Formats: sequence, structure tokens, C-alpha cells
Amino acid sequence: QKIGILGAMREEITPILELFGVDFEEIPLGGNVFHKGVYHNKEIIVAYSKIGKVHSTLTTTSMILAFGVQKVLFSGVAGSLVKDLKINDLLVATQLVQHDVDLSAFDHPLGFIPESAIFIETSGSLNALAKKIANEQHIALKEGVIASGDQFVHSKERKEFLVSEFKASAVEMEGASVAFVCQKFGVPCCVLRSISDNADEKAGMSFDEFLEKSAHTSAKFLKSMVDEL
Amino acid sequence: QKIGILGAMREEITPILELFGVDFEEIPLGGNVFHKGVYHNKEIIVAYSKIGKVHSTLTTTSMILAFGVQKVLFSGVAGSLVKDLKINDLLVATQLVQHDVDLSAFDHPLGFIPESAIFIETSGSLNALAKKIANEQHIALKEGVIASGDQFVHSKERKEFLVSEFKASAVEMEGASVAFVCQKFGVPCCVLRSISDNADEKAGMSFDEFLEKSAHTSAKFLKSMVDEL
Ligand SMILES: Nc1ncnc2c(CN3C[C@H](CSc4ccc(Cl)cc4)[C@@H](O)C3)c[nH]c12
Ligand SMILES: Nc1ncnc2c(CN3C[C@H](CSc4ccc(Cl)cc4)[C@@H](O)C3)c[nH]c12
Repeated sequence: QKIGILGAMREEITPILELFGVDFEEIPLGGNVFHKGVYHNKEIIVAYSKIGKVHSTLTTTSMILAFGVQKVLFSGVAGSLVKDLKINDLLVATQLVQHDVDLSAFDHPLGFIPESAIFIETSGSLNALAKKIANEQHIALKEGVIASGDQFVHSKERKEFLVSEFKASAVEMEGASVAFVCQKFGVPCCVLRSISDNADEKAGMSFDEFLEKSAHTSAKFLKSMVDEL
Repeated sequence: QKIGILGAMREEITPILELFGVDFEEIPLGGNVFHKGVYHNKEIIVAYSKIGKVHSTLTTTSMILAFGVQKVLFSGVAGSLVKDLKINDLLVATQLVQHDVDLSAFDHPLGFIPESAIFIETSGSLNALAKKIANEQHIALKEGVIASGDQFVHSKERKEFLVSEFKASAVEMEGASVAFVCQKFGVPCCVLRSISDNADEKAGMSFDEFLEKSAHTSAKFLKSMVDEL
């Protein structure tokens, strides 16, 4: 069984390599460093894509086509758009949207691109598994729509826009592209995110503080999922 | 010799399939339809990625990893940012930038993403070949920086921003991602673009009118390049 685990930054996958503690062979390809290893019975490929839609799309496509992963789990941090999502909170994405896509000039709704869709879906099977686990571990796992764009959102004006337009709960910069690539190749995808800030004027300061912790919370939960597979 | 030819829209590669007039086997993969064929001595893979950074990244990565193209030529239309670039004019990109990347909140210049670069380079060998040809055919081939983002630029305020910030000459939505993927895998890339509008308030109307023509001009020139390879 082949499983891919992606992170955007190195700081997001370092804990994953720790927690697994197995020997990882390092395979470089297309500017990314893939860590191939073996866990219990499963074959795990880990990597950080680097920041953004382009980077994350490249890596996910590479993972799938070069290593043939049969599932893809993502784990990293995000900025909270809602009052009931607090720092360190866990969330699993039901739908993802590219909030910065704009073809309005062609009388198209924001986030839409022809031959595609505004919202992209994630694995219903995996999202279930996460709910099961979050339940046994007594963890308050929330769920919702995640917004993705190539901008670091640090302002209330954008916060509101995202929530009203797309009804999003959290923002980040790679979730939508991973889910999108996985969808086009028929690979079940699950996107886990841990809250590192509130995407406000202070978003930058807070992000710097909690990155490390939030990355761990996220990493821990994902490990427990890989254990149940 | 394997060569990939990409377009963003179907309307941009239809002329390419015509002009080549050879039998194309149709191979579907990851939501894209790749047309594999044989020309003179070269093996050509053609396709349209669909619109945007994500789509174009997926297809380019697929082309390279699944078909093993040794070169990548892109051809499509774009919106003019400068006074000396008129409708139907041809341009070959020297550098490409993702104009919508914004990590300013982390005191980063616009368009920059850590572990990467703001401007990405294209094949110096191919760009030369294009200059040679544009010279023999008595064609006024211009060259410059191309801006790429997931927004259709139709407003003067953005026009100015792009030119002042990045010193761009033309805007489109896929050039930067293709060049980026090609760079990470060591594949020479050349991005040809034909002017279809001026990215102004009227950009949408004009685009609709010239799409078809501009796509042809671009398609013709690229064919002549493939002939010289
Ligand atoms: N308010 C927000 N907006 C968008 N994405 C995020 C994220 C999620 N990711 C974290 C990460 C932030 S960008 C960055 C750049 C330079 C340096 Cl040195 C540190 C961080 C990106 O992969 C998006 C958390 N908060 C976000
Ligand atoms: N002002 C501009 N801004 C950005 N890109 C372009 C381009 C280049 N491409 C054309 C194409 C325009 S989006 C579109 C959507 C729906 C329909 Cl039905 C027709 C066209 C994209 O692939 C970007 C030309 N002008 C541009």
C-alpha cells in the first residue's frame, strides 16, 4: 500500500518524519526531496512541496506519477477565518476553493474556471476515518471549506470577503491544488490543517509564534490516521 | 526526439493540430487529452492544459513525467501591457513572474516565495532560434517579461502596477507555471504569446474578437520553430 504525505514547508513535515521514526531513503526529483520509507506494512512517501499553488501542484503531480501513491494526506497549518476556530484547533477540509481565481471580466463567478468547478471535494472515506479517530481521542475536530490562494491573508477586509463569498472557515496556500490534482487522477485526498493565526493585521506575528506547535498537533493526528490504514 | 507543445485553451491548440496535419493518437491522463503524433523525425505531444496556474502546472508536470518530452514550447494569446505591443503582435518571454504571489506580511517582495525566485528563465537556445526565424520571415518579434496570475486583468490600475513592479510587457495566466516546472526538471522551455487585447476595461470585448486570429499567428510561428528542430 502506497501513501503520500505532503507538507508545504519543511517545518510542517519534520515532525512527521520524527513521529514515524523509520529509515527514510531520500529521492530527489523536480526540486523536491521525497522521503521514501516503510511503516508496518505500508510504504510511505513524505515531502514538503514548498509554498504556493504552483509548488504544491508540481509535487502532488510528481508524487502520484513518479511514486504511484494510492492516497494523499496533507498536513500543515492555516489562518482562521471564523470565531469558533481557535489557535491549535484541528480542521479537515470538506471542500476547497481557489479564492484568488478571477475571470469576472467574462461574467464568471469568482473562483470559477471553465472546464472545472469552484469547489473541489476530498475523500469521504478518509474524512470519515478522521472523524472516528478525533472521537476516540476526545479531540474537537472541526470541518469546513478551506480557501487557497497565493497571498498570505493578513487583513480583516479579505477575511470577510472569503467568508461571505465562499463561506470559508480557514485559509492557506496549497490545499486546493493538492485536492485538485488528486481529483484529476482519481486519488483519495484528505487535507488536515492546524490553526496558527487569525489572518488579521497581527496574523504575521502569531504565525511566527505557533508555527512549530500547530505543525505538531497536525502531524500527530495524521500519524494516528496512518496507523489506522 | 520528444517535443511537448502546450496551449491553455482548446482554441489555442486547434490550429497547431491543423498546421501539423499528421495523425494524432489521443491519450487521456489526469483530466487532460494529450495528442501524440509523429512529424518528420520528431515525436510531438500536444495538449491544452485548461485555464490557470494550477491546470497548467498539472499538465506540464504530466507531459514531462509521463511522456518524457525533452523540450517544451507554449503558444497562446496574452493581454498587452505596453504601448508598443499591438494586437496580433508576437512576443517571446525572457523572464516570467507570478504577479499575484504575496507574502508581504512576511516582509517579502511581491512575487517572491522562499526557496524560489521572483523571475524564472526560459531557454536561451530556443529564444535564439525564435529570433533567427522571426528575422528570416520578416516578422517583428518582440521580447520581454511576462506576468502570470489567476486573474483576468481588465483594468488600468492593475496594468500600471504590473509594469512598475515587475516591468512586465504582457500578462496571461499560465506562462510562469510552465517555465517553473520546466526549470525544476531541467527541460528547456520557450513561451510564445500573441496579443489579443490591452488588458483594459475593454479587454474582455477585444479578447473575444481576436482570440481566433491571435491564436493562429502564434500557432504559425511555433510550427516554423518545430520545423527547424
Ligand atoms: N493568513 C494566512 N494566509 C494564507 N495562508 C496561511 C497559512 C498557511 N501556510 C503557511 C505558509 C505561510 S507563508 C511564509 C512565507 C515566508 C516565511 Cl519566512 C514564513 C511563512 C504558507 O505555506 C501558507 C497560515 N496562515 C495563513
Ligand atoms: N487581460 C488578460 N489577463 C490575463 N490573461 C490574459 C490572456 C491570456 N489567456 C487567455 C485566457 C483568458 S480566460 C477566459 C475565461 C473564459 C472564457 Cl469564456 C474565455 C477566456 C486565459 O487562459 C488567460 C489574454 N488576455 C489576458
